[PDB]
Amino acid sequence: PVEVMAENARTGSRQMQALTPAQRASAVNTLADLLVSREKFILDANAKDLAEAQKSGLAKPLLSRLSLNPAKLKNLSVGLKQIAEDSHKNVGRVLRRTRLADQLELKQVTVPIGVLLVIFESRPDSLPQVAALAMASANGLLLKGGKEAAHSNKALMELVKEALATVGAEHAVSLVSTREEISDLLSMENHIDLIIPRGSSDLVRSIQQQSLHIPVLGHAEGVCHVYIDRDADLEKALRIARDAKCDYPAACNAMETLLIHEDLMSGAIFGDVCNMLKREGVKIYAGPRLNQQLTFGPPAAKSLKHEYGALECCIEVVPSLDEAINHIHTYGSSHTDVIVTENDAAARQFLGSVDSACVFHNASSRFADGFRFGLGAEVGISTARIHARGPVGVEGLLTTKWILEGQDHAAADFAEGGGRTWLHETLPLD
Amino acid sequence: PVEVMAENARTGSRQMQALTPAQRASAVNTLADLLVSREKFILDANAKDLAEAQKSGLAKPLLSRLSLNPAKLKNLSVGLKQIAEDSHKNVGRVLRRTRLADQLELKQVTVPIGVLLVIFESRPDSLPQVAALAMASANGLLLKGGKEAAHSNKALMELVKEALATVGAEHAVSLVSTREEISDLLSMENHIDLIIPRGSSDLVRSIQQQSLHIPVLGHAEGVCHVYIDRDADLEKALRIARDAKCDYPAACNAMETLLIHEDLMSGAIFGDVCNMLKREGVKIYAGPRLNQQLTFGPPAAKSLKHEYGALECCIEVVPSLDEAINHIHTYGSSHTDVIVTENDAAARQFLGSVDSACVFHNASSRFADGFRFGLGAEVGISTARIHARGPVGVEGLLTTKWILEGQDHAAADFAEGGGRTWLHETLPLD
Repeated sequence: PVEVMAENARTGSRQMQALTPAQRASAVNTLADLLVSREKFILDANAKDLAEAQKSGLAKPLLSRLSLNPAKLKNLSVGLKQIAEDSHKNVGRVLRRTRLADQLELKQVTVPIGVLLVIFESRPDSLPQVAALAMASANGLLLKGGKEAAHSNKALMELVKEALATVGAEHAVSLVSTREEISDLLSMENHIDLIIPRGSSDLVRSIQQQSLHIPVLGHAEGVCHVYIDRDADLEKALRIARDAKCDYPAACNAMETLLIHEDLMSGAIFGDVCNMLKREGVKIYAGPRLNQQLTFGPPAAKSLKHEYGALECCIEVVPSLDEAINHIHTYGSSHTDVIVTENDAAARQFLGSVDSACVFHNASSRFADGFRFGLGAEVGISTARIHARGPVGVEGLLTTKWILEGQDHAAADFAEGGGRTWLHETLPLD
Repeated sequence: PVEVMAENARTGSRQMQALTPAQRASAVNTLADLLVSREKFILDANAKDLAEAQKSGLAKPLLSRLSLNPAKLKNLSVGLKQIAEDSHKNVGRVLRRTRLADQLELKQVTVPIGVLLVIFESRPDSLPQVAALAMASANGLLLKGGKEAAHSNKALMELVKEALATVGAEHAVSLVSTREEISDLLSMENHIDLIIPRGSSDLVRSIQQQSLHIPVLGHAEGVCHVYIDRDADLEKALRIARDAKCDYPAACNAMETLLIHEDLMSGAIFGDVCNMLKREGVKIYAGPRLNQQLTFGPPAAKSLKHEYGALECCIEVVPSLDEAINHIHTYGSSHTDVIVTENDAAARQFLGSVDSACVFHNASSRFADGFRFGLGAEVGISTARIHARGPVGVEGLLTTKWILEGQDHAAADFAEGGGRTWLHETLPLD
């Protein structure tokens, strides 16, 4: 059925909960060994499914993305080994050690979350990565593919189930049928905790709209912003904008705006940046203030909160820093915002005023990739304002659970009737 | 209006965001000085509103709770001073310091959340506590009273606005009218972040049901459980159960069940515990297994997942530890579960198997009060499975915000084209 999936997943979570030292590490190690030693199967299956899906011709993104090569499998192998090696102290780690009275020691610890539900469009390289993340964060996990990558998905699922059955001995990983009336599966509760979308803009949008009363990690928009201050080296700003837009224009955190200090427009920097974008072939719009600025110029931007993905980038100009800050707050989706300058003052102003999910300074807006932060293998880009924000490592999958080991204590024994005191001496946390 | 409330609150949040060292501490200090020096006003106002609400006779809980005495104001004063003294490093604290390459140092920091919405039934002693929590966690804050405590609420709001206008100079605290079509205000979004209910079971229930697409802290049920193991001192279990149930039977974390090891039923402990509860006057039910156990016994429990609040407590009996664990998982709302014993083995079994919000061992289920954990002044009892679990201090009001201060770096400059490396050396976090 459908619900027995989630129930058995929860049972398997309770199962895996108690093996931490060197067991789940060896489990994900063996998953890597499977992924390197049994590559013929998934390879031929991906060949079959791509050849089949060619004739339907769904979309160039999907039909170009669901490919799979021995190089990508080598990449998955080394990534799984990485998770294995740096995933030794994720479950059971303590966060506090307090003493309240004689022989009563509080300590808050780490636990799984529960039954994660991963939702992605056909992308058969994710599946082992997210399964390794599950097995290293000890929580059970469901999955949900698409219409394509079906046979590849089933092959990889059999692979991960084999790799998991070695130690732990219980299969808490699953998969659901063709779209399984996604609204129905989503409306469920008491079973699943985190809808982790992974597909694309359309998918996360439909999710956040349909999902009611269940926490949904991930974002929906990627409207960056790149404020070029008045005390920034010119070619510096040039290369920053170039490397921000001209590397993965369809990515989730690529600049879809570029504000400029109105003072600096006098130094022909506008001409230079337009020349650069034109050399790179980008259809630029203009902003109402810039629209008013020059003679006839580029077309008028439809909406300032628009998302292009292709090679398009609005350009507006603001008088003062604080106006730029207000602009970013009003329009930007608080995802990823930068600033380039050589002044420390404006740097502190920005980095302490803006409320994005992550703010840079003279860096490039294409660093928010999780892997680059030295943050393991990231499982999403959280923009939600609770529990996770920016790139989420695996620690975006672990809550807390207060435990307490007294001897004989009681509740009102600490009132005037009983002679018990308070210390609150923070012990050395392990 | 209603929305301009939230917008101005957000502006005030951005305002207060940048004063941390000794300023907000002095602000909440001065709030305490107001609460101690201007007590006549709120006192007479509470007198008036209680005298008025007497004639309507709404409910004994409310009409007994909205009282207010100089002793309670002394309590609020010392609590606000406590928050002041231990609230010095809540905003701006760093959590990581990483180095990725030459002169590019990541660091994840602490921030407010946004526009908190506190919802409580008439309880005019909370208002200054939650306003102090706001002003010490730097985030703006709305409020929502009830039909009673109205004049008291307005008096205390004027008081807190005076105290806040000293430093910060912007009023980011508000209040809304009589129930303001709670569904309307709740349906809002893009403005408010945390519905923090504080009233009672009915209130949090109506909230969690009505609230769609907005994070809601707090719980809805308090079904504890007290498993008395087979190697526990008898009078120990006696006093543990007594102090668990017979201190605040209407509280949110008072035992509403008591499982016993079927082996220990042979030692007349059942007779003793029933005698104790009877001496304390508690209408006990029985559990299906206990129902089958004895001759005619106490009545049959209607539903095992019931909530009494008054002096009633089911009693069931389970054969083996693991069966007790499964029982707690199936029925209990994972709020607060204990275990009494003298065996270390079963202790580890329990404390590592059960997935409640907090698990004790030989302690009393009436410790989960926030204040007792050495956890400041608690703002709720989180049972939600994200961002907060168990008693939430003020740290349940602070997310993270990755910042990044490089010199000249770029995105594809770290591919094969540019000679830049990776270090990931975790610097000493401040």
